[PDB]
Amino acid sequence: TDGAAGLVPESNNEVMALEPVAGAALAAPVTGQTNIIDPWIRANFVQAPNGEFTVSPRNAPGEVLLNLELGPELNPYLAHLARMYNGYAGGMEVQVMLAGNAFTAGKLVFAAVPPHFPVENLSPQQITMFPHVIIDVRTLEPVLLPLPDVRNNFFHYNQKDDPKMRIVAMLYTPLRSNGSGDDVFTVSCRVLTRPSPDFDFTYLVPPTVESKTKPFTLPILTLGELSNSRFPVSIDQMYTSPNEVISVQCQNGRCTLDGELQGTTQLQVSGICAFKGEVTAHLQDNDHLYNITITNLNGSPFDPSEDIPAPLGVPDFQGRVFGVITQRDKQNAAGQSQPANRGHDAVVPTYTAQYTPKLGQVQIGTWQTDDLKVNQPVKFTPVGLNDTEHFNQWVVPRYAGALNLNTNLAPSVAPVFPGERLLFFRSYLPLKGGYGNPAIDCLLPQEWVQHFYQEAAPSMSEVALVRYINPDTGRALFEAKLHRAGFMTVSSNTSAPVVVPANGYFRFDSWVNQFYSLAPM
Amino acid sequence: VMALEPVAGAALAAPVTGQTNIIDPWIRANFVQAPNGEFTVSPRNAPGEVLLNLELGPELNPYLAHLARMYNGYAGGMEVQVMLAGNAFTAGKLVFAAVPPHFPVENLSPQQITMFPHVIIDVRTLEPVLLPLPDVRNNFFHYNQKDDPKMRIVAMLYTPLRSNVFTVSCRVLTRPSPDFDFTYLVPPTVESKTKPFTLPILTLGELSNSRFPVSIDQMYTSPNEVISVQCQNGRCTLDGELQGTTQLQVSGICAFKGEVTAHLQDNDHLYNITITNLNGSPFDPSEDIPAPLGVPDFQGRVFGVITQRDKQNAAGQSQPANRGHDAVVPTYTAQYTPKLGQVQIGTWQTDDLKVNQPVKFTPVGLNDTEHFNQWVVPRYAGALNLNTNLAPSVAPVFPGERLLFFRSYLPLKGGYGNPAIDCLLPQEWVQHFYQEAAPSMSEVALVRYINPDTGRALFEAKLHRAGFMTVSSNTSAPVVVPANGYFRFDSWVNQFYSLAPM
Amino acid sequence: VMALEPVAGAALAAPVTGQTNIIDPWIRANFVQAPNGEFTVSPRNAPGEVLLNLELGPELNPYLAHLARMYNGYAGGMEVQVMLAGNAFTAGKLVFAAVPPHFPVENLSPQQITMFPHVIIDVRTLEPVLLPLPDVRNNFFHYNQKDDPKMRIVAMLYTPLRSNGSGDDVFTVSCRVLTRPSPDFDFTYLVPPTVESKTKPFTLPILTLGELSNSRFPVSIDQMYTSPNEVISVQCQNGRCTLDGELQGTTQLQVSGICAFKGEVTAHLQDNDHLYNITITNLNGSPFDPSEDIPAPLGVPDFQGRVFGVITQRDKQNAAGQSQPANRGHDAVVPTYTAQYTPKLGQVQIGTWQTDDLKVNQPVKFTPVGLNDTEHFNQWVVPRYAGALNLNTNLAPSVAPVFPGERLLFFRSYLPLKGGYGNPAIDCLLPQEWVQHFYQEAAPSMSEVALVRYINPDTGRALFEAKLHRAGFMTVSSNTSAPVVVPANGYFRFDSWVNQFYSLAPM
Amino acid sequence: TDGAAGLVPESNNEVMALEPVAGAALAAPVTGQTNIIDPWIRANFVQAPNGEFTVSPRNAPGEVLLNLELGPELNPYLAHLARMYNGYAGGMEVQVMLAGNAFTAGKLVFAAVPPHFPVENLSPQ
Ligand SMILES: [Zn+2]
Ligand SMILES: [Zn+2]
Ligand SMILES: [Zn+2]
Repeated sequence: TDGAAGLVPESNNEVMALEPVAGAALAAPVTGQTNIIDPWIRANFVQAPNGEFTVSPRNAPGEVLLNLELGPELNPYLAHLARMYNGYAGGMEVQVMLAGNAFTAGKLVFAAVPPHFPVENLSPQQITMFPHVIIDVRTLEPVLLPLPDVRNNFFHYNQKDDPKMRIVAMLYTPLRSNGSGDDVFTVSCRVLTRPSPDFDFTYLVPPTVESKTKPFTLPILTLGELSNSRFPVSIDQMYTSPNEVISVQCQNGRCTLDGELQGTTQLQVSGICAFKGEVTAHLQDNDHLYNITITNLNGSPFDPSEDIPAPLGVPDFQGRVFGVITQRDKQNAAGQSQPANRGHDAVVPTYTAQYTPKLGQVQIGTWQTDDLKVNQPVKFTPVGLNDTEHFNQWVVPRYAGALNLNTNLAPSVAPVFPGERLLFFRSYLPLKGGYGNPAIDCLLPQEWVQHFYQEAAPSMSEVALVRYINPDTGRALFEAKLHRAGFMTVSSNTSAPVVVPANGYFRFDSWVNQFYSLAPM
Repeated sequence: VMALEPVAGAALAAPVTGQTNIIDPWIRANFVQAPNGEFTVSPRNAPGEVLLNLELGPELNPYLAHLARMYNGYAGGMEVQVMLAGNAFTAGKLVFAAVPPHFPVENLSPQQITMFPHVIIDVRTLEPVLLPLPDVRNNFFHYNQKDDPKMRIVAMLYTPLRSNVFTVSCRVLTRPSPDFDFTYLVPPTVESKTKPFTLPILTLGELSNSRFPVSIDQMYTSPNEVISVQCQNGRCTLDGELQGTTQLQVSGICAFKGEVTAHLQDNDHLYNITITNLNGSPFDPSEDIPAPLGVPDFQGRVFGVITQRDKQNAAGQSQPANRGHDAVVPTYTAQYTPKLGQVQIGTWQTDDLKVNQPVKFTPVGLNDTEHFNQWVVPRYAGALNLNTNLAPSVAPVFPGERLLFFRSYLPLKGGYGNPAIDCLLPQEWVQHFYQEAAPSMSEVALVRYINPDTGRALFEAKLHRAGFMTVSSNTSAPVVVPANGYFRFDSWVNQFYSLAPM
Repeated sequence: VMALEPVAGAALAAPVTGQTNIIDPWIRANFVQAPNGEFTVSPRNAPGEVLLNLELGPELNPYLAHLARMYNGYAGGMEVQVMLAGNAFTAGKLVFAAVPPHFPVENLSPQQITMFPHVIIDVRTLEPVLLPLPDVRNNFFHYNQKDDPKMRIVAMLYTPLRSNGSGDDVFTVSCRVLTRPSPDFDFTYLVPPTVESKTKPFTLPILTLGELSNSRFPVSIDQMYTSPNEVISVQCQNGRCTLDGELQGTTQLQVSGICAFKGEVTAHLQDNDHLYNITITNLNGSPFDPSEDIPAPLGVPDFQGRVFGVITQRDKQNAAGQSQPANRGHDAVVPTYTAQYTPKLGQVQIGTWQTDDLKVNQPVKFTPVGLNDTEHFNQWVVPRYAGALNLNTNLAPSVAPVFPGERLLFFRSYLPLKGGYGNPAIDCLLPQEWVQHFYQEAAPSMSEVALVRYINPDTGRALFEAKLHRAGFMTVSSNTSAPVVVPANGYFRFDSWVNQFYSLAPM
Repeated sequence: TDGAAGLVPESNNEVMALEPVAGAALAAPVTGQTNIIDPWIRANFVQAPNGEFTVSPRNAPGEVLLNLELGPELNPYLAHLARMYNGYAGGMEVQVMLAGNAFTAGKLVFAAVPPHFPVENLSPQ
């Protein structure tokens, strides 16, 4: 009050033109129990899981900075309480703290959008056709907004087929500043929620049984415990994307945060860059080549009319993968009816016309060792690459050879905010011979893929804001954006190994959108 | 029929707390089954053994166990009811008593348990009986982190129970007394000591072996001459403690890395190697470990590939050179001493290795089945040294039970055979137990293998606190299952629970 | 304000205690600065950084910490006052939360600290704010002996600092925390003063660098020397004693007992040099039980090398001179890297250059001087105390600086030789006088790290600061390895107990 | 008042917790004359001979910036008057003007130390 010298506006005197809407007392004669809530949660403002957003000079006017659907997932206490109830009815109370510096100048607009109205293409003047309020970014005392639960039935259920009343923020001015120094004056804003007096839960169910109420969590695993999801080795370091790479497409190690596997991704660590089949041919060139009818990795025949580009776990890059193939006979030739065994080196070229794993054929090679039976089962175990000839890790091989197209591919991913590049997890691979130091970068570790598949929690936004925490210092090193497609982006200008301690971990902070300005590394 | 004084709740602790919260009144309506409310009574039991031991807490109710992850303390009592399931031919009686906080219950006679507040019931009954469990204490309230003793319910057989094989199934259902309340709101799901125990929902085609880096293909019951095992990779309690040479990464099992420091000559060129840790740290043999985490823990001849990348880039002018060849690590011989810090290898008639250059091992399988006995832990310091800091040996104690394994088949290089590596837990279970690290409310858990389409449980086993599973079977055979089955945590039991025959 | 209900104090404990004591009313008014109550907020910080982590108790107020050594117990809360130093052309916010006793505060999110009783204050606030720190417990009062956890109060950066700088230095908000007792704080029961342990405060002796001495060899201290780049984790066996006064390894109390042994002679051989195998007892005269939990008898050397010294012999029976026994004393060398130096088994072998004058079966006494030569001189290798056929058991743990950018701080002392070329030195962690003072005082450690400062006596200002750990070693925040150039008549002064997250000023 | 735009604190509202101490009227029955002082010197603030000190960014926190012993040499008029008297009894009144710029930020602490207490090694707490 007295600390600010009269340089900023102290309070906002403007209301939304909304009517008092009924809550859960309307739903009383048709529901079952009408449970209650602890009175400390009712009367204290707590930061929402959609809490953080920033206004920056990189933002253009007319961008949607905030889009809050009504629910019990707007409060971190109600989000834990709502996992043992069946439904709800009622509104919330939202508080926005946006007290910026005294040298900046900008304005924001908040509006109330009805249930079945589309929000995807609002102009800056269409948002003034709703009950709205205009707030500048220098106000000291925080503003209060309603969220009144307009509906046409008695209460809601935990199903996803009823649209609800939203609040929508938009940038309304360019956020200029007339400070004398060239210093960062980017405004940091917070959103704090508490339930209305007319809010209640409905009906006690078993806890943590229903979907639609599971929360998103990250596992606490350090960088030394992570594993690569494109090759069966361990993760060495993190490494930013070069200026030539702007979008990637790599069918292994891909999973959305909702828990959907895409491309040829699977869950087993041992099944990456590996296959299993039956030798059907013999080719006598300078080197020895064989044809293998591959199956799935569990022991079932591979149907080519499945909705996948390849059998799950095949190599997804151009190169020459080096490994060891082994044989075990289906019959019993000798030794108390024990089968005999052979195991030799191999090489799988994936850029040629003989690597068509969607059709069913994978052709390998062994150098000058033609000791391999026909019509016996085989298994491939990858070690690395034999040479860096024709090694490009960002080109997808043709899974049906030439004269065909790849189908059901996972989509490409790229950053969109200005000044941001991709953040990879880099492991260095062994070679058989030659000069090189190759590397394979993955989007996600394999443990995160398994965790996202087991939890199957929904996503309340498109981007999640994480931070890299050093546990021996207790101070955050950098922050990043975890996208719903399953990739991370950072705000940097170089391409270099990120030098961090290897016993640090990522911590989930908040849900943001695609206009959040990251802090520069 | 009991008679005790009325005992206060958390309203006594009002002037020394912060918030004075309340609770949902609809939780006091239904009786909900306890998370450790399963026990059986059989005519193989005798009066004198304690069949049930329930300590008072918020974990006796699945709604209070969910609410207790956002609060800090509690005080108050709970109400208990018990159901039995027996026909008219059973003939016995069973007694339930209320035992104070600091009383020793070790070898109580059945005629001494009647000197408490008690009830006695016939087994041929059809109605559930009620047990009041108050909260006697000499402090103001309880914390969720410190653990002082509390008031119990102790069950025991009272008459032999001659039944004219037939196992009576009993269940416990609890609900909170009206004087129960919590203390102080905290961030939810961040304290320990209130996290419930769960298993991952993963099918058998998604789990990998924890002793050799390959996949699991079938379950197996232990043979008759194998009565106790002691392995080092894959040892983990249900609390999250990693014992032995156990780590979390799948890609590092039976693997190591270091420097080539010496050279010997024989039929096959040899190459002595000084090893380090897998993360890249110098190994100190003054730690309390058997050996470097992840080294092989059985006696055999491990066949793999050794790769070498140089440390200077002189050849080629921008990048360093690369050498990769096969290897054998014999773990039964005299020069396999990873505790001391040296592991010797062998390549057949191939000499292209360079000394003082960093290397790496990648296991593929074995090559020869001679000296392959997978239940001997090798001498990690050679001779003239006892193995220190080993993981304890595990063995069933109930009559008729044997070990359930997770079998996986290994690739050989040459010769004849079909070897098999058996493990206790999969690697994903070890990972889950390390991340969640929920406490153990008892010593033995109870799981069931479930067909997920119909919901029917196919068989059941006993998952112990030490990290192993035992079934009740008479033969040694593969377990035949549907393709999408998994395990599910059911209850916490004691050592007197009789399993259904497999 | 923080949503907290009133909590009872020492008036709750009235019908279960016997004396009804009061204190001075002037202490209940003055605001005294907390011992670790200061922090600065910088533009480099990120949201979610913990800044205070204070805790309730009589150790906040140095008047109550002096009165607490007369009484038997206490109960009650305090009043906290937070001041800031900013101006009107700034932006940023802080949060102050109230954490219960048994709740672990370990890397909390900035969202998760809003789920406590909290206030959110801007960095522009002109007036100092007042927070309550109540005494939540599940008993009637606390005892001065039995320690139990108490309610903490935690500060955290909520929103980063936005300001424009002045020049080559950026703006910085500095904060101070002051406390005073609540009107319901009180003590319980008058006892004799300074009798009970657990109330004794930790101090350091006022001895300068010229008056102290080495703890791994009986030589005086020469200088201070930061650890090299290839030295990251040491493990010695002499000079090891925790701040609570527990002697670890083979550490004893006497200065003259370092690298010294005593016992009888049993054997004689002469392959080249004279050998004289020697059985050993303790340094007081008791037979050494080899099954003791100690790694070796207390005061044997703890490094590889060839310790050159003088061995004397005084025989039991009186041969001549009217019942006065005879004497002899020569030079010898004990090598510690060979397979003959087994003090855990009970045998130490010496070596004498061509002097066959040492009678067997008469007791001896070794007095070390220096080294034989710099051959096999590795001062950071623990010798095999049982030779071969056994490994070293029950040692002291290894110590290492875990903070990014910190090195160990040693006490360097040079050493004489018998012959040859070199300038060797023995580095120790703590002096012997610090070990003796910590053993005699036995004051408890309130935290895991203590903060000390080197003091120049004529100006009274600090030259550098270091972190004294509970295990008995010091670390400084320096990036080189060089002798520390300070005046020789300086000493250290104990400042406060800090956390494991205190960043030292760069040296 | 109005020239500073509300950018700086205008006044300090804090006292030291000291009691009223007697002066030279206590010493009357044992002394000789009890002389007096010109009333213009009594009611006007004059700069002390220890008058000037600065706070700078070169200063470390915890430095003693000011140490005033009681005497008649704290006033330039009393220091000239005191050269013809034998003794004194009583206190003084000190005024510190420290009105700095509106962009700076710092704090000072002033304390009252008894007669026979050592001041050479005070910590900030
Ligand atoms: Zn061929
Ligand atoms: Zn050779
Ligand atoms: Zn001799």
